[PDB]
Amino acid sequence: ISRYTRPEMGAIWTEENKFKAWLEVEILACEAWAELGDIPKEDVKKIREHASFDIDRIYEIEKETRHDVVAFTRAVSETPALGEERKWVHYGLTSTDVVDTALSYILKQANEIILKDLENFVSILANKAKEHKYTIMMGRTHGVHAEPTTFGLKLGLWYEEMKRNVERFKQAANTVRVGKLSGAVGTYANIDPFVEKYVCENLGLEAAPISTQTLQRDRHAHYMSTLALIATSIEKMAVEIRGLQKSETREVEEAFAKGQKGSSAMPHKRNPIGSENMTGLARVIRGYMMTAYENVPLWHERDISHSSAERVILPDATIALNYMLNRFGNIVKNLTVYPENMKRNMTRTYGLIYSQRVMLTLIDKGMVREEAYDIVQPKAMEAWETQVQFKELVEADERITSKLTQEEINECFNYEHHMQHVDTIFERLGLNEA
Amino acid sequence: ISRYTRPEMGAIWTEENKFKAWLEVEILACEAWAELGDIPKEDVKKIREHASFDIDRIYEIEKETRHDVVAFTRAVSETPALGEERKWVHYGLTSTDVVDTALSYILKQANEIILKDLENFVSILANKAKEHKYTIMMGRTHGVHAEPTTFGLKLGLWYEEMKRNVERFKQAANTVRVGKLSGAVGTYANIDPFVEKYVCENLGLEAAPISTQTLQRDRHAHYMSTLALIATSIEKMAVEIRGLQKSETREVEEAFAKGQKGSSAMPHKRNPIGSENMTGLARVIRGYMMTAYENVPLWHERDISHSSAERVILPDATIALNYMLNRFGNIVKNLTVYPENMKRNMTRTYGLIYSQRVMLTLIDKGMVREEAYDIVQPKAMEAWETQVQFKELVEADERITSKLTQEEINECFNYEHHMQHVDTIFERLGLNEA
Amino acid sequence: ISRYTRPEMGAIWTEENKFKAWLEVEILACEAWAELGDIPKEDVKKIREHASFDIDRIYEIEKETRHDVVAFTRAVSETPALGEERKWVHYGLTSTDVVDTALSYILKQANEIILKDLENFVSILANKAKEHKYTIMMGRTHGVHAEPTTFGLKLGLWYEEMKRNVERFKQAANTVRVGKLSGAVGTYANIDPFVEKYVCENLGLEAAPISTQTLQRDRHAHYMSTLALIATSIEKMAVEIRGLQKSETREVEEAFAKGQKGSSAMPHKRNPIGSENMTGLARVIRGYMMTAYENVPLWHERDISHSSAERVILPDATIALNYMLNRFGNIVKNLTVYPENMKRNMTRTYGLIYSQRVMLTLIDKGMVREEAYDIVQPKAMEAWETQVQFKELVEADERITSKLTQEEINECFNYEHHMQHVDTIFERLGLNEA
Amino acid sequence: ISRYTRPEMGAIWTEENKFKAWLEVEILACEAWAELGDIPKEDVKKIREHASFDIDRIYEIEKETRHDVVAFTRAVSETPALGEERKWVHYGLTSTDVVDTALSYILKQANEIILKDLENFVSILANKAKEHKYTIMMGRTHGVHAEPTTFGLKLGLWYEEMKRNVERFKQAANTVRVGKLSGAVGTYANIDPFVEKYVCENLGLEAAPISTQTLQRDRHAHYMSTLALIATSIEKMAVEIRGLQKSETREVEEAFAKGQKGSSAMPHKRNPIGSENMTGLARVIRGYMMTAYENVPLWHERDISHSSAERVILPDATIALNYMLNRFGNIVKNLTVYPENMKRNMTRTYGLIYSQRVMLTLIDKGMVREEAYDIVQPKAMEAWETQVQFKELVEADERITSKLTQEEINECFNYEHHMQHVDTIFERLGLNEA
Repeated sequence: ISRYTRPEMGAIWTEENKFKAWLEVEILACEAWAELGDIPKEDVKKIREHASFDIDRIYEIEKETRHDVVAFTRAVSETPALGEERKWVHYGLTSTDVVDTALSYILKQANEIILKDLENFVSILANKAKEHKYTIMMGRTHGVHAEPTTFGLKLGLWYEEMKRNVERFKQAANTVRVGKLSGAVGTYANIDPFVEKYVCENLGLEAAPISTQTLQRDRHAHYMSTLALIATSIEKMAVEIRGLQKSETREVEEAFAKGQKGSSAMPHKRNPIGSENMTGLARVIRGYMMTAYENVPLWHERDISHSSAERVILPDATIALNYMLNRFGNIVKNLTVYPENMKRNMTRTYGLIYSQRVMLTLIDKGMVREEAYDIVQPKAMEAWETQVQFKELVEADERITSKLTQEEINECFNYEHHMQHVDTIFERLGLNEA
Repeated sequence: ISRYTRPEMGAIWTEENKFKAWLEVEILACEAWAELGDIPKEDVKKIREHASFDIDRIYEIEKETRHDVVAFTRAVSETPALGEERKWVHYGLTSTDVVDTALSYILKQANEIILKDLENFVSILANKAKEHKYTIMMGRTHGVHAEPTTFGLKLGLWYEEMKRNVERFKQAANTVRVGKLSGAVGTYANIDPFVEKYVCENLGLEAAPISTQTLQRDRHAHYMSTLALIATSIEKMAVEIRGLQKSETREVEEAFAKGQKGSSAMPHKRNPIGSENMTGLARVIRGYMMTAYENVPLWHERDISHSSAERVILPDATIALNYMLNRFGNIVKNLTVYPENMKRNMTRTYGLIYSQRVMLTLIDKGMVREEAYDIVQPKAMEAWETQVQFKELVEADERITSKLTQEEINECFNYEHHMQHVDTIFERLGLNEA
Repeated sequence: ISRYTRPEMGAIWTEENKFKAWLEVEILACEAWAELGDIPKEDVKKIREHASFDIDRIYEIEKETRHDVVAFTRAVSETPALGEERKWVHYGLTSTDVVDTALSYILKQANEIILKDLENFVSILANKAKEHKYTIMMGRTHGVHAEPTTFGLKLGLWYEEMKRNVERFKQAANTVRVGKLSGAVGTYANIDPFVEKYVCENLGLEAAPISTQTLQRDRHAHYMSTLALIATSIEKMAVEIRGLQKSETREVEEAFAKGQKGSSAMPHKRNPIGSENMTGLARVIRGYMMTAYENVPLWHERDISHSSAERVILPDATIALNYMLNRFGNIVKNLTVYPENMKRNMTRTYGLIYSQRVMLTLIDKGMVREEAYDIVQPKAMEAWETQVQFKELVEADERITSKLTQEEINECFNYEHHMQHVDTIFERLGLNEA
Repeated sequence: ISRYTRPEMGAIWTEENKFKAWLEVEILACEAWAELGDIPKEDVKKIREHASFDIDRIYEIEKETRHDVVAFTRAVSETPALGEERKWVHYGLTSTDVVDTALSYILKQANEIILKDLENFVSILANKAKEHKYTIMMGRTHGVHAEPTTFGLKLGLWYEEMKRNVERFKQAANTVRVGKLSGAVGTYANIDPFVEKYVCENLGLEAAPISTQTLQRDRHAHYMSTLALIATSIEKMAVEIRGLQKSETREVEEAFAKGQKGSSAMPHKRNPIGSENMTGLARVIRGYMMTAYENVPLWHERDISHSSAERVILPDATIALNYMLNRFGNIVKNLTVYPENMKRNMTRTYGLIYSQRVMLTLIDKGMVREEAYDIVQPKAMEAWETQVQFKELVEADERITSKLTQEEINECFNYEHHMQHVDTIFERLGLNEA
């Protein structure tokens, strides 16, 4: 927080929203007991109607008690309009029956938002890919010219990566979509198992099949690792935008608005600042992942060490990821692409990108692979170091030119060959209407 | 590495096994082209029958080549039994068509073993849980006596955690059960799409729907995070054994063998050494997860930074987890339980563990929660301070004994009350009736 | 933030405080140029007198510019009371000349606070150690009874660890106590090297000997690793308090106030909640450390990826550490110690802690080590499993009792022997006035 | 591990070297007791002269003992040449008196080697910086052209970073240059304080002022964080080489050997493979740092969880860093620089890099900053859009050419201006005049 927090996600993590969730858990729990016949219907009707809290009082009481949940229930007890029935608030419950169930309910909400952000990002990627299906450009391996590809295929790669991440996310969201109301040490000793079933059902959560004082933190570790993975996928794509905007390359550029200023001292600057910002946040979220894993080995039926960490990392990770998904989705959507610079750059390594095809054709004419490679390599290295065209050199090279005709040589130097399966890949990905 | 490495897993990571995997990918790729009609059946028959490699020669050639895949294919071409058909080896393939596809193949073998280990460990936890289903002991929260539970429910919690981990593992194993043979930058420009399909199917791998020169490393990051999560679950259980074996409590002890010595200087020692060992290895694996995440943001259609890192972390994590699952499963299996110590320990906090039951019964009789709590708390704190039994203090307060019969007071102090849902939990878990 | 933020540290990280630091950098820079004679003294006098900013305007301008520093300088330009001299604000500067120098100045302030917190914690430790110099208790290795030590020596260990950390901290504080004003790419091309010397001197910073657009992030990585180390030392000590407060053990207890409530459902509870909270925060700060290291490989003369991460981790780490040092120092200071429970616990393993001394005395009487160990071990293991006193068993054991007299046996069972060097250790540490 | 392991460092981590270190600690401890008068000189003379061990026998004994130090001392006692004086081996010592003291001894050997490597690498960077002190090239911020710098200043920045790392390393090496021989729980109860002093001094170690059964792991965490910081500095430099070798820019290339092959399929490739390799190993080492931090919170007077972890990370980190320092130093030494490409590239952004110089000169002539900036920005953006030279656009604006003479305009577009303080920086760094 706070320039990295959008309003939708910030709102779910307020104290107000937390205490509201606690109150709802408590009231549902009394309603469950009343269904069982263990406490009177009339008592709980009153609790549902009149039970409330004043946050400032919660905090005042907490100054004495040094205990959140006790402060909360004692504050609820002082609601103008509750009478004796206040008796039943927290009946049979332990602290984390409320805290963990409420926390899972809040995460359920966060995860609905994140799922929607992720689906929207996938659509943006799909739309960009279709736009640049045949936008030809150099493929680069080790940062060096390899062979041609298209910007659409690059975006199609990202699209498919994010679909993998949507699936992973659903599984992670599910592992934390659970509540527990099993009492002090998870035994149900003081609280009928039906109470948990009812409360969880009414919050859209599953009931933990077995619990201690708390939910088990393997769930939250799985969850954070998935958040960190999504962020790290986004960093991968941001790193790519940054590389393509480099001045020698300029195949792409982040949208630059009227009135924008790129730097304080250099009026000419247009920078990939959005993508750089995403890179930073991905690092923070990976740190949260390490924290989450360290929260797993809790002692016995619990220690509370995870809570102080989760107070930080759960709001911060979800807030940051929501911000990243929305901001970077807009960066991609509004991204300027320069097909002319892409084609020009394919020119800049003297046609050396055709070296494999010359080699493979030599093999077709019955040369052994290492013999073909070793004829072609010195020619390629000569072009590098004397900066003369590679086709010239193979044409002026008589042991190739004895095995390949001129029209065979020319076919080796045609980039169109490399576009032959773009449509078939897109068809697989679902990116056509063929 | 090597006191922590079992032969079953060590065998799948030898160099010889890698290069055997590489050879098979090459031969299958040739066989695919022959089915396409693009290379003579005659030629591939000879390749399948005779292609081989000498491993010392691979290393010799790499000294000059500074390139392992080239060293490999050149070594294959030196196979005396191969004639000119050697021309076809690696035809249309890029380095990593072999390396990544073979790596996934080796990982599939590793994962078959780890799934087996996970399933053996789940079974060990089930047997132990059933054995100790009614072994009464203190539940502890914040390390301090809370209310009774059973050792079986503690073991059942580990069982269900490992079931969650098995499902996580199946997802993770699947995300890396993929191959690619799409040529230099993933375009199929030099290699018919059918070759990939043929090769992957023959190795039991899915074909990446879209690739570059490499598989995308979000997969390997998901995978490593799941290995680390399993390790961290094992740490949690290991820390519990270490806690329960502490001298003041001694509710459990690791099996101590005839001829074993616990320390160099103190003949009386018996230590939770196995558990301590698991804790250290979990730390190591969590480090490997961070490494894997940092491997995701590769440049463009790939950089090779992930390779050096994967050579360390992929064998080391799989070897270490296989060792941990086996060693810790044995620790649990052979673990010594002291139910008499467990019962003794429930006695040591003066019956204070029944404080909740007295408070709740007081609410049943009409007291508001804060009134009940604040009657009971001082008596509780008095017992801590004074070494007198909580029950006696409860029986001396007229405003309690006016509302509770002796029967009812006596019910509060019965631990059998706390075992009332052990069976209902076990039934959910599937742990009932054999 | 925010229940984990004390007012001293929160105040330095406000936007207001940041923009004030930016303004001071800018004014100092104009004052330097005027010393050089490059801009008129009268112009800069006016800038020193009248230059200011309105934060709401900074933010409004930033909406257009999408650029912090430009928004700031343009806002400064609109100060009622600056005239033409506004010309010279940011003259020769690049953005991060201001941002990095101002950030280092803010960190200097944070680090003055942290140093004082650390010194205060060291004093608290020293005072507690002197208090319990001869407070005898069991030493435990692998969680199991080893030999006696004293609680003073335990605290003396912590004291010495924190002195190591004060030294590490000074070095870390120093590595980040540097500014740069070297212009767009660190060349001084547009800004005389004297400007940097003057500004840094006037902010209590060193001038970076060589810089790019930014300070190098190895410094901030070193810095965060030290913050994380201090937090992790505190976790080590918190883990110890938690272990010693366990109900079977109760050698120590966190202070519990009149009116405090230990749990919501269990009135008897007194928990080590402070120590548990410290454990959680140490995990968060270690995550920040991983983030900081990932900030090091910046591209060329900089990318801005570090900034979005540092906006989070630098305030959060320093705020959290300041909170930890103050809170945990008060936990130790106010900690209840139970010397009677410590002495009682030394009793609970049947005198087995004397096994080494029986062994060593056997060796003195001319037994080979393995012969002495192997006579003593079964006796020790018999006492464990039949729960009878170890001294009885050695006394009733005729191959010891033939080599050692009764008064030699009795000397082996004297704990006073183990206190003989407490004073000599304390003398070394500086914890005496001998 | 093993293509990444040099003999110099591999040799210090063999088992034989460990056990030799263990033997020497034992013999020195006996020699100390003899100087005290507590064991006969006669006896220790024989121990020093004859004590040995068979390594296969250590492992045999450990199979039964499940304890390596006991297996070691029992193996020493089987030395045929030793008589009853074998009685004294390990007298008063605890397991870790040997293991930790010997570990620090081995680490001291490792660190002598790493300091040597660090110093060799600093020298390589100095030579390269001096060679290229005036090799003009673009400075790049956010990956985009900013202003000119020199390759020598870039190398000088690495030089000074490594000097910071050398000082960090000396501090870290020192924090682990410590031994302990204080008995079971650090009390000297069984072992005269003089033994420790004697042993440490003879091994070139400091004696821990206070210890437990082990040295405190804050030391090893400091140490590992410094190893990771060096690795991460190397990554940063490696990423720069990889950036500059990209095909569009080609300002640098790793040395490419006769007979080397860059790829299996593309004979034209020359890749920054060394640099890519360093990047991967830095990731691994950062993982080991996290592990080391998790080893700090050991229980009470120790648990052994750190041991299994240290067996992996201490050899692996030191071996990997020694490999990285040597390999990357060679990469830099042998690196190919293309100053003609560097000059060519400065041309590719239409002279826009001189935008700041025109703006500042306009301020010199009386324009307010926002006025100067906003005159210059549109011309800059016009040049980007239109492929016309910035200088020509500047010369067509009357409100510029009315204030600047042709001389002055021509000065703005001179890169020599930007080399004016290269020497002043080099002098600070100590890089001048040989």
